[PDB]
Amino acid sequence: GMTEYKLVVVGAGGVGKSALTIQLIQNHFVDEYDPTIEDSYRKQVVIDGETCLLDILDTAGQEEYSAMRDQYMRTGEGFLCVFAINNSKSFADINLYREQIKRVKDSDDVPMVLVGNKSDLPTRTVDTKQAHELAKSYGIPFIETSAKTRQGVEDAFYTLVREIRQYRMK
Amino acid sequence: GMTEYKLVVVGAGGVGKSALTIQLIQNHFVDEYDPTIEDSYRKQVVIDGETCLLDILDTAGQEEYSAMRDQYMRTGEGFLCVFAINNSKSFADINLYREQIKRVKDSDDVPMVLVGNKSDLPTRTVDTKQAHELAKSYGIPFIETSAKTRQGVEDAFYTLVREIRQYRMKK
Ligand SMILES: Nc1nc2c(ncn2[C@@H]2O[C@H](COP(=O)(O)OP(=O)(O)O)[C@@H](O)[C@H]2O)c(=O)[nH]1
Ligand SMILES: Nc1nc2c(ncn2[C@@H]2O[C@H](COP(=O)(O)OP(=O)(O)O)[C@@H](O)[C@H]2O)c(=O)[nH]1
Ligand SMILES: [Mg+2]
Ligand SMILES: [Mg+2]
Ligand SMILES: [Mg+2]
Repeated sequence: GMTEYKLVVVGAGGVGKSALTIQLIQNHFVDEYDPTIEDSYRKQVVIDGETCLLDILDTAGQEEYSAMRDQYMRTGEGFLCVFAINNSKSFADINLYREQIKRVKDSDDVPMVLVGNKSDLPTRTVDTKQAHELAKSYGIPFIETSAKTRQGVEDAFYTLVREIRQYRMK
Repeated sequence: GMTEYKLVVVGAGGVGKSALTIQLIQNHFVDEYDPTIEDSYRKQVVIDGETCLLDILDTAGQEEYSAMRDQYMRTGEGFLCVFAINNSKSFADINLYREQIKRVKDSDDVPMVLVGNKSDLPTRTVDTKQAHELAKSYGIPFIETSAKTRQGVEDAFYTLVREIRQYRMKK
């Protein structure tokens, strides 16, 4: 068969979790997408010559209980912590999502990537230096993305897979 | 005699560790204070009817080794983990400081309080809900402070003393 990589996309509402996931899977930018819908996506891809399966959960952060969500949070191999560069509250939210991940995984060290989405916008409230500093303090990579222009979308998910690969080394 | 509560004030540079400590000890707000200076302060206070002595170290987070810092870190009874409400990087820094305290104390459970300083400022990057959520996940109290207005200053140090008191109660 093929190696599976279970990825979970987390972050504040409206950062672009769905738009980044739909861009990667379906090669389309959603101008509007139901903020309450939480779906899983499977995509066969080639990363550094490895034919592999991506099993991605696009979380919605809803109160409603979900057996599938519980599974992905506990068995998730890598997490994409997404914030919007024009939403300071979402950047501050990252540390909560990291604490939530640490809780659901029962681990201080989880493969994860910091994603600074909406890089296409000319007005920023979170600069690249602030974002790099946060990622450096966690010891994780930082990828600037735009679901609209496709900039860094593939890079964000592939770098996360590369982070999981690093943990699988011994 | 007077019981001695050894407190250590930690957090990112520029959050207001020195300004909170100088406000509590000297009743003055510093607009600027040497970021490299690390000093200890002793103050006699009455907390819930207990006349006691506060032995506070205002850390500077310098790489330079300090014998005094090492002793306050290892023997410190309670820690004030300070962030600035207009500095998101400092809020994210809290987990590193909490991990540093855990390492030097060689304990998963250390009395500590989360301090959200600069409450006087009208522009925030870290809201009260986010701060309460972080403190809830650690299981420690959260106190909003302002070294400028004196709001929550006494409350932050007194709550920390109350946290040490809780740990000193028979299991
Ligand atoms: N300009 C811009 N808008 C984006 C980008 N990503 C998402 N959006 C928009 O932001 C809104 C929220 O996106 P959505 O994917 O639903 O966010 P979610 O709640 O995190 O899943 C939508 O109107 C998207 O079209 C981006 O990179 N640039
Ligand atoms: N507005 C405001 N400024 C503060 C407050 N506390 C500290 N500052 C300012 O923040 C800067 C850094 O404070 P300082 O105590 O030196 O930070 P430290 O490096 O953590 O010790 C100085 O300009 C202080 O006057 C506060 O409560 N409100
Ligand atoms: Mg969504
Ligand atoms: Mg899209
Ligand atoms: Mg200082």
